[PDB]
Amino acid sequence: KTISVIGMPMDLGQARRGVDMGPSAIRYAHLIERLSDMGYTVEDLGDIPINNLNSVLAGNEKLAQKVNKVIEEKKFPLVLGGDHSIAIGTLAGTAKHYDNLGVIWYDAHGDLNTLETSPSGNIHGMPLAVSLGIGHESLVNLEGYAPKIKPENVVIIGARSLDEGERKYIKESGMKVYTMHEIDRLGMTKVIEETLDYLSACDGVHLSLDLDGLDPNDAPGVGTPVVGGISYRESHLAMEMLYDAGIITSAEFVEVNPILDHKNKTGKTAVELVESLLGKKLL
Ligand SMILES: [Mn+2]
Ligand SMILES: [Mn+2]
Repeated sequence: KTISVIGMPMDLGQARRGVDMGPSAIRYAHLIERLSDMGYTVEDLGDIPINNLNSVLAGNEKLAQKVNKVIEEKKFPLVLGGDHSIAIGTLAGTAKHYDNLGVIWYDAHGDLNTLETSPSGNIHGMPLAVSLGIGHESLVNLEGYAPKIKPENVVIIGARSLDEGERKYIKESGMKVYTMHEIDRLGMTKVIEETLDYLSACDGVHLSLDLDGLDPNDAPGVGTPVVGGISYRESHLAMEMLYDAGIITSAEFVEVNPILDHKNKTGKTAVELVESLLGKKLL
């Protein structure tokens, strides 16, 4: 598989400055050369330019176009970007190519909000509710079809800041979510194995990884850290098991904010996880 990297320096889905530099902070940390050293022929398609609502719309519209074309040549889009609102454009570009796309949402949050239920209106807390598809029309109907995905095809892994209307929708919708409780109880191995089997009926699986899914001690450079998260090791285990399964057909790594990071510790971790996702082995 030929890795197509697509930078999305999007910060307009959130109020904190700096997450638009995530792509550069990951590129630095040697994403390309590490993937080339692994045997992949990787093409870096650069960053999508950005100039709330409309700029979120236009930018995601352009992101969806590139991801769509990438999959058209059957290459594997690796987005990497700014705030999680870019998943709207990413999933809009991949879902149409799969009769039954699965989604692994690696995140401390559910991002299942809506501008009415949102206490901030920050769209990086809506991309999964959008896309499912409940939310602002122009957002839900991105790329002219909706919903992009089915709640029964989503598995959230890492939830620990999910209060209020999000929880109600989870149980009413039938999403499978592994909160920190299930990870602590069953261990990450079982969680992934149950995730794989659960998603075994999908034509493809998109990995949407929010770096704040990891504990802030391991991923401090995020805009909305939440204590008691997934460890660096557990995260590598999950990536390694996902690779061995061969189910992941697209991936995005979001919310890296160098302005809140410690010497690009979070950007480095992001590259390290991509390596494991794309087949890097200790032995
Ligand atoms: Mn998120
Ligand atoms: Mn999050």
